[PDB]
Amino acid sequence: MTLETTLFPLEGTGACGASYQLYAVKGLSGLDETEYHKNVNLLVRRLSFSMKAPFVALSRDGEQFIAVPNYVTEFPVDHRVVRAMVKLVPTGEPLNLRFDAADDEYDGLRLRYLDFVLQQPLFANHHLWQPGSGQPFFHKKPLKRLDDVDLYDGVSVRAAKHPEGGFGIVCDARSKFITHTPIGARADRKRLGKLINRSCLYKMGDHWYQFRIDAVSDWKVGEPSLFEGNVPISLAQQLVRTAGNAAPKSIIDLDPEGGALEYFTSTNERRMAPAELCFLIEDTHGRRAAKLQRQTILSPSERRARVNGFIRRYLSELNIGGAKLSAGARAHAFFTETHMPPALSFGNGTVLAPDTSKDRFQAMQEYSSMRRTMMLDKKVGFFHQDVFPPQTLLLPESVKKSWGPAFASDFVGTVQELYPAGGYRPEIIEYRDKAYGGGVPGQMKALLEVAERGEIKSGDVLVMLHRINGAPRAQDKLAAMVCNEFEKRFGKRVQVIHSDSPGRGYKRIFKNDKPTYVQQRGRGVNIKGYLKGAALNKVCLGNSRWPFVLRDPLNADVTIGIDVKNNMAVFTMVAEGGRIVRVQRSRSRQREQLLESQVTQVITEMLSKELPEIKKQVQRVVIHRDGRAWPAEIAGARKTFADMAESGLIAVDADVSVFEVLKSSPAPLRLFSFEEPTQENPKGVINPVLGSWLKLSENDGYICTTGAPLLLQGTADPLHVRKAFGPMAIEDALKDVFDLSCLTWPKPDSCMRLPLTIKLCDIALFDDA
DNA sequence: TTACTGCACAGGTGACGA
Repeated sequence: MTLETTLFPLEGTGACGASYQLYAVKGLSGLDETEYHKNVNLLVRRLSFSMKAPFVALSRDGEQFIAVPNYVTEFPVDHRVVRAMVKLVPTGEPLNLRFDAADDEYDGLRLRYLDFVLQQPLFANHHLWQPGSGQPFFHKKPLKRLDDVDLYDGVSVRAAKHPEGGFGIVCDARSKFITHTPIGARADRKRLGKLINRSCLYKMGDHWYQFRIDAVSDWKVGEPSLFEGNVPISLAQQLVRTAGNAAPKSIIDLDPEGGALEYFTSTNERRMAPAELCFLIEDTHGRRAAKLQRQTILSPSERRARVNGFIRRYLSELNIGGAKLSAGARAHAFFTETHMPPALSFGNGTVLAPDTSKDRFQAMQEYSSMRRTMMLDKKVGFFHQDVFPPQTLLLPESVKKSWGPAFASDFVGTVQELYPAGGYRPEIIEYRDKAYGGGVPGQMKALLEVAERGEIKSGDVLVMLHRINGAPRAQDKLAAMVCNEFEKRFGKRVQVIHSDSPGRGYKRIFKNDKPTYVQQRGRGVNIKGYLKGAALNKVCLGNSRWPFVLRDPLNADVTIGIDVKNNMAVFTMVAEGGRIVRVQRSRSRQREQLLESQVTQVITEMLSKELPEIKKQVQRVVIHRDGRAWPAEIAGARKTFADMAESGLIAVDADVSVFEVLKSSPAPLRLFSFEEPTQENPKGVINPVLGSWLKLSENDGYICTTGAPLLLQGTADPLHVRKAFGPMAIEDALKDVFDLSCLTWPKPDSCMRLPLTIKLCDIALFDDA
């Protein structure tokens, strides 16, 4: 119940002045509403970088109004490029914003100013450095040396509203891996060329920052490559005359034969840096270094200690102009109620309820384990139990000729034990995986040829693919193409598994004077665990056999997720308790945004199909957007339900609310709870329990969809959800985000960070050609 | 096959810097 945040109060913010002059923009009156705001923030960005001041957008009614810090003297007022030229006309009457007010619509302006100015004292601190604007502040001294690489520890700092009045800071600890020795003056042109698109740390004397390698310079560090006025000058000479005071040796004594890297400014200009002073950023996710990556996962005690250390060390005096500022010693804390997980419905009339006579941790551990054990028990089992329609299992020819048959026997038996009512009995087909080439073309050619001959009877196909890209941070192009083509050209619905994972589960054995494949249980995969998980996710869930659903209504009757990435929009709908659930794809104009018409079409048709199955009059609707929400999207959403309320398909006074689910949060906040201090945990800091939550304002809140009993390591990352429109209170939306995240269908005995709504999108999220 | 913890890559309402 006792919970603490990483929100620190701000002190001395009396006598703080945020002077803006509003302007407004003509441009062309073609408010494309999808091209309009694009250009709005393109110009805001351009001005913020060129003039280096905190330009903001405040969008009232017309949604124009760039806000210009009044302390810039010469202002272009007219701005070129950006399609038709834009004229900036002031709305007179300068603003002088203060931090002791009630809730205004100028709060975005204050937060922008506060963010901008809080990072001058840290930018000036000799012992800190920042990769780039907005990013966290890391110590120059590494936290640790791991062999060839250094582990740097930093803290991110964002301004925010304080729920007990005023403004504060939300911070989080952060990590970065950088190779210890530099690229070096002795590295030749071929080596540097092989580094294009890596990022590196540049120790330009006392000023450290990070940039993306874009090309290799033709001129060496000592050869003339610049102009000082009209005299051609070397990079060495330029770095010398921009050093000051007692400049370090490294910047004034470069090897003249060393090479230089090239990069782009934020304002899009060309610059050089000597390789002698650049240290490659290391990717611990790619080139999968488990031992290194584990160093970045912090216990709650480690996290709290590092965050508070940074606060007390660098945020106790903070001078900005005549301004004296401080960060409170101790973070905001509260007593809160924690949400209980919802009662769930399983097969045969059985309900699972959290037990309230146990302490919250034990009760949550029992409930989570029970989700799996009730799914498996043939006396209770899946909430939705029916026979499957015909099924196909489509295997590569090379697999069918070796270990395919043994895998299929085991998989079929595993499905029948997990879901005894389906009578799973797939027809096994092969495709010629070696006949054409084994890139994405050629695999696709063999899959399509098998589909053309009519060999895939039935509409459900489970297809085993080869893994073309084994590197992480890689989308499965082949799987996306297979789903898209089998849906578009045939009626097929396709789930995917790969060949590497199960193949590691089987070894060839001599039995009865015959070669046979049998299970091997050493290492590389846990084959039983694989068979069970793939049976659940690819066959049961893939045929929409939900193992359990909510017993009680959410605050929302219907709730709809949206994600647009790769010109591939995904709409999702959960209704009743998760008894309805649908998922549609759509080809969007842009890669990551939606036209208002497309929204108001897909949603209307999708919901009209299901409305006769929704046996309660519908009156509250919620949309969960995965990421930023655009107002063309909001307009379409409001229009859909105003129309359906007029018609009578819905309650005449039904309402809509829209919420962005920010999984990477721009203001990352953490929650801690406390136990009795043990010898290992001298302060007794621990994770918050699963249902914990907090709202900072009417528009910003946090739920722990992950938390204490079910996390094995690290500290929980609370989920940030922010309202964008509508009458639903933020607390109610937090509660049923949490209830929707207890529908842990992919892995019943575990916690799950995203609510089921957006969980559907980010797995069905695919590619377009 | 799947769950979280993590960084980064891009990819961003974003100030620096040869």
